[PDB]
Amino acid sequence: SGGPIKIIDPEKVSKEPDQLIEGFEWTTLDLTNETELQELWDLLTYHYVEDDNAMFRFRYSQSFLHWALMSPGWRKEWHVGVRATKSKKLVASICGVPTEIRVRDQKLKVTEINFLCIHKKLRSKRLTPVLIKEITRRCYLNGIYQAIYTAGVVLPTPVSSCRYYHRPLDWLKLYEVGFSPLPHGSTKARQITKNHLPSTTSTPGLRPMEIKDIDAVHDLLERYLKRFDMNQAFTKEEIEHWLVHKDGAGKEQVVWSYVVEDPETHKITDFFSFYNLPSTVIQHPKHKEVRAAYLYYYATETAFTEDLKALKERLLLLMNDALIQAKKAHFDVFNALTLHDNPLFLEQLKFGAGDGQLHFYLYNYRTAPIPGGVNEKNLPDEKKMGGVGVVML
Repeated sequence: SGGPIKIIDPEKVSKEPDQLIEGFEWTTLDLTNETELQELWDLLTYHYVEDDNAMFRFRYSQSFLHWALMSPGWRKEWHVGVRATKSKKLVASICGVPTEIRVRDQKLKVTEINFLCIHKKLRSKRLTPVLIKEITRRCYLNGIYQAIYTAGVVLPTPVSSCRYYHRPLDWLKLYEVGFSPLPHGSTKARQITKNHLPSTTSTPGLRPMEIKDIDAVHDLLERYLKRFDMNQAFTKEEIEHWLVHKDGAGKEQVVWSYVVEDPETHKITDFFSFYNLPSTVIQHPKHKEVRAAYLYYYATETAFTEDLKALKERLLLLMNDALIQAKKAHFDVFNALTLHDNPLFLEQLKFGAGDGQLHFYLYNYRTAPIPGGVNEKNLPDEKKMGGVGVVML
């Protein structure tokens, strides 16, 4: 089951950060300041993807960054930066939001770390342990003794590893920008036919999530997520932040959520959500961006009957509707990982395997490795689920 690596006494934790390497200094980011938001945005756009031939890169936005970093309980002090002393330019960042997860039946207050970014010029200084140590020192002073973070590379011991999958929605666009390949002997018509979607949804009672649904989604999601070895815990205030889009001036929609109201009993029996994070096409004559949806949290009452056949059929129904709703909202591609129960539907719904991997890390906590939905060949396998029930951004 595991437990903490060290029990920490918050009165013995240093109140001042560690001295940095020669010419650099700590900073606290004020992301309500658009100039500082711009600094982080610029650092992330050019330095957050670890590989240097990436001819794609994520396009962040004020709405996305506010959604990711300003969740209930957020503090400026957990938006940490490093600046070069001479120029004051921002050269590294690590941001955390406080929440709770469960790890093999044990509930833990954590900081979920979501933009650990190091400028290309400082990768040789190996600052990752140094940033993690500093944000967690700040969390230790507030009674949070564990963290969870991710990476696209293997570092000393992921707790789990998941594979990225991609479902084209506008295959032709994806082909034109070099995102999707044309398989040998195939044709545009063949691939367009392959990825065709109905124009209407099939799940009876399906429709968009609303404020009144918060209590019911909270209960259902919590019951579903508790089934996984490592899973996110939600308060009702977190459900509303993370899942309910709020329309407002200067505000762009980041998350889409739908529920299924059973036509007879009128209870919420299913729900799913997805978020927008576009990828910039580094130069192309016709297309600037890939509008990408990422599958987020979902849940279904069918899970609790414990027969895999019925759960597969229900997820095939629900997630094909998720694809239809994304296509209706003009997304080009629908991305998902092998976590949750996703291997039950990825291949059938024509998600193609990606070369990306997401690796999960726990800080100050020891537990047995957790299955990530894939077998030893890195292929989805229903015997390797039940492990990862946290979606990190």
